[PDB]
Amino acid sequence: LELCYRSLCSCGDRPIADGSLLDFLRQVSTFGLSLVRLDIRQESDRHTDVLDAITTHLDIGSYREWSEERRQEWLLSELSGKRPLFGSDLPKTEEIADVLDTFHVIAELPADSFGAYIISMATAPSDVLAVELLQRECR
Amino acid sequence: LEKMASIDVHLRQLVPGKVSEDDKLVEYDALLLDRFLDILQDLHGEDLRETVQELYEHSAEYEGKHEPKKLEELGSVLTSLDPGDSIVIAKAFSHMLNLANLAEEVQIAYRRRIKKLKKGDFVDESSATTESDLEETFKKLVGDLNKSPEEIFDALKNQTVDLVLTAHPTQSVRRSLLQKHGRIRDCLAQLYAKDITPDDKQELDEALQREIQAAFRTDTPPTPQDEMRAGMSYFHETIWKGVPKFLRRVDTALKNIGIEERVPYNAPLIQFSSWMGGDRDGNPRVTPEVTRDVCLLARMMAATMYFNQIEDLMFEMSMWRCNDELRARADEVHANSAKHYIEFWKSIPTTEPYRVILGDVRDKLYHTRERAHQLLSNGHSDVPVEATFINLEQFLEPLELCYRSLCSCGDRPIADGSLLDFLRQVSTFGLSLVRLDIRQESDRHTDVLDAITTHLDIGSYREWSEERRQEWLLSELSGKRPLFGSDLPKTEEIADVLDTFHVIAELPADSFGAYIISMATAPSDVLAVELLQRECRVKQPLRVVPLFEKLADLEAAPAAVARLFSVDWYKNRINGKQEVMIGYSDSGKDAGRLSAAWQLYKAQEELVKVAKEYGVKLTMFHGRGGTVGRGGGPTHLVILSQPPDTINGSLRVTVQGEVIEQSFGEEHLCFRTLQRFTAATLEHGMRPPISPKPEWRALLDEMAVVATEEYRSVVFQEPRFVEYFRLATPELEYGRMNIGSRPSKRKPSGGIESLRAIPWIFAWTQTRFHLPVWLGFGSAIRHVIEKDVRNLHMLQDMYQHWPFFRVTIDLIEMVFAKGDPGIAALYDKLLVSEELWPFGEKLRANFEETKKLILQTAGHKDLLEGDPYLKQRLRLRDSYITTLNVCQAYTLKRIRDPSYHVTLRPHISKEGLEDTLILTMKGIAAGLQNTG
Ligand SMILES: [Cl-]
Repeated sequence: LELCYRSLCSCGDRPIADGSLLDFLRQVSTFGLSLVRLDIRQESDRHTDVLDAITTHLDIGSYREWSEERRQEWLLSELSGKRPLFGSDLPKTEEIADVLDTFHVIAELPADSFGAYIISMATAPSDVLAVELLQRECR
Repeated sequence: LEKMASIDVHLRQLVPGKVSEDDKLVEYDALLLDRFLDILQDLHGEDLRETVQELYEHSAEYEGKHEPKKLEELGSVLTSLDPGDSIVIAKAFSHMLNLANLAEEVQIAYRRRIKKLKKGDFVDESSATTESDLEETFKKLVGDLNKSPEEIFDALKNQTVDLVLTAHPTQSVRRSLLQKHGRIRDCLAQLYAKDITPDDKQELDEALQREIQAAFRTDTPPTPQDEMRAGMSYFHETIWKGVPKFLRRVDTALKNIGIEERVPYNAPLIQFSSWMGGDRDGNPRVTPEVTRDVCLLARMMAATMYFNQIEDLMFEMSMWRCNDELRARADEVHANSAKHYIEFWKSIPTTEPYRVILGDVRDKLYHTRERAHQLLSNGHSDVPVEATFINLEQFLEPLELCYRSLCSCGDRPIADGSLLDFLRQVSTFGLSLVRLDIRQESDRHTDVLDAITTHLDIGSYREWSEERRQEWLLSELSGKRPLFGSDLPKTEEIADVLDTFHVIAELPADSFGAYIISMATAPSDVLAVELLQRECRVKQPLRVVPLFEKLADLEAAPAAVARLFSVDWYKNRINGKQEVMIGYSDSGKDAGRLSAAWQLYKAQEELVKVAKEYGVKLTMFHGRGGTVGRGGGPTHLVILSQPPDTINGSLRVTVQGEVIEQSFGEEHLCFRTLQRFTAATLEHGMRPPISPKPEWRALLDEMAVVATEEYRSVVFQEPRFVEYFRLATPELEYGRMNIGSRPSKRKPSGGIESLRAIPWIFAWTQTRFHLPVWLGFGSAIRHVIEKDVRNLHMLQDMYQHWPFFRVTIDLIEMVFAKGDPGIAALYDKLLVSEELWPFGEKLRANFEETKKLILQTAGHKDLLEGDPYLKQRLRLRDSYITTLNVCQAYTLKRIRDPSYHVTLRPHISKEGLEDTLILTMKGIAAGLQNTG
């Protein structure tokens, strides 16, 4: 489309380009391939539950009992490391499996469909780092 | 056209006596040679035929008296040939030798056995003419060993013989030529039926000429899939039909000692494994895609054979009386959508329930084939996996239901017909016919784990001590965190290793056997493969099999295996079964043959001690070359020779590509092969060879020291040895030549240490010299005879009463039968510098002395004094091989030395010297078969 616009302006046909073509280009830029970008929203408590099942599974303690500073330090050590966090061998409750499966579905779809990951009942930086880490480790 | 009278005279002079009275070998080979030479005259002219026959006559005179004048008489003719005539002559002697092999096979398959020729001891087991068949072994176990028939039957129930097909070190013979050899053998045998009609005999003659010409008039280093296709041909040729016949013979022998059961049709007495498409050791051409390909190709061949076998099964299963269970399943199957038997029946009615169920099995087999084909040629399918058989139980279940129902209705005999054979074929061959072993050097696993730990900022696994490596590997196997992700710098090699693991992970477990670690030395190698397997998401990991090659590796093997059994993780992964591989050719390349033999006996002893300690069932995997690498009757005593309890009802042996045709090409040869493997395993489990006297072990330890000393002093210490090896032998041309499917040197720069075992044996086998096989025996026997006057008597006692020793000596004597120092001297004279010419003279003197000492030990005056049949057949081949030797020598001189101009002779007919060299290599290879 941009090629068509360039060519038409090249030939002194800019007014024609500013007709149906300009409207079309502006519609592609406004609406993209999806019209809308979907935000995902979930309570932070569910991320605490998922990371808690993860750390208990790794025999390191319960992320839930950890202070906010200890949570931040562990999350930061994992985001800066190269080793994956968990595998299929992971006891998932229905809720924990919902969270991870939502991440897998986001992972298998085009980025143009998604906007922001929204953390309900957010209070501390560890909530934001929890979503970033769960995002990265679900590929 | 009286040429036949002369070739008849020369054949009778070469093999004078009759090794029996059904000795028709001279007759057979005379017939094949007459028909071949007439065809040769017709295709390339009278002049070519006269030249060829002059060459063969001189060759037979040489194999008669070994006059060196005869060799120069051959050479004068062979050098004056322009490349065209050289190619036609070399091709001609190749097919002539092949015909001698085919005649030889007919002689072996139809030689009548002699009951009065048995002596009653273990020596009888060294020849097919006197070895024990299945039932003689039964009566040996019942009478002499006082074992009950119940004990024999239960042993058979739990026995497994696992035969492993490996790639040919040269020409893996194409399937078409296998078929042609089959037709030639059939025509020969039928021509000698003592009842044949005149017209049948004429038409048989016309078919024989026709087939010989068909084989003679057919001309990449075949892709691993093509070589695998060629290696699998023996299933169609004889093995598929041969297996149920043999198992049925086992049933008969059991009935004849009072056992009323048959061997359970699901008992895996026979299993087949393949390395074709799985061995990557020094072979970058064997890629992950190659392994996936041969896996799917194998599943395809299997589905085809089951599909074709199941229609005659459907015709036989026309009964109506049945089980309540079978009737229920038949009414169930009748509720569905009949495209693959419209030529037979419009649809299968419910009063033929076995036909209904079996028809549904045939339909699932068809969908199985088409899916495997679709995955092979594309990468995805659309054929639902639930519409096929994915594991052996989905397949066996309805067949077993049919069997149960038929026995329920008093139709057990019908069940023991086409149905029992079918069940036994499913149990033997599975959905793949073969299970693929994967082989890779340990060093590659060190490289992969090293890239992994460096990527995790923990250090280099390579610099870590063995104990630190073990501790880290064990901490990871017991942990729950994954090891690595896509974010991992992979070299081409490291990516190959991981991708191979991913391909294993995405294929059915029925296709795979064992993961084999080349150059294994320590438990960390085994744990490395187990961890890499698990972290690449292989749901059912393969059993890991370490390959201990060098002699020091053999000595350290029982400590490493005991340490492996002692760690809790490996102990729970193996579940009481362990397979260890030892390599005879490889170890011989390291330390000579005599030393590798005695070291492998002791090493198997110690591995058994460990296995009894930890309650693990050990399976010794015997690699290529060695005493365990022979053809026919000798193998029976070979198996009987293994140390007590090293087998224990689970045998795994490499069937070398150079013997596989002699062993499975013909119906009778195949049946007898399966028979002797099963019988020797069964007998050895209940009647081990004698334990060696203490002085025997001390004597072999000293001889082992002297023999490794001589071998390493010649092969590894002599500074000019490598130059001599590159001159007196076609090693350079073998590697450059695109012959061996893989390359020769592991690392291109290195010496013999890096040279693989197959080219090591091959290079010296081509020159009829065989130095890697016998070198070292000479000084060891000289040393013990000189150290004590009586040791010769001890040596002669061992050869007469210790099976391990008898088979080792027997192998050396047999290899000497295929040796001729005169031809080797011709190679020296043409290809080796004058500075280096006396060196071969010294080695040849060693050859002669070693030969005399082996004779002294065996109590023989001539070679193969105890096996005149083999002496006869080998002497027969030698007349053709000698001509390919002289041709190869002068062709080598012509290739290396363009300053050697020859007075050429005019072209002959047909109405590049590299090609001729390849011909001589393949020919001599086919005529000498197995050595070491
Ligand atoms: Cl090898």
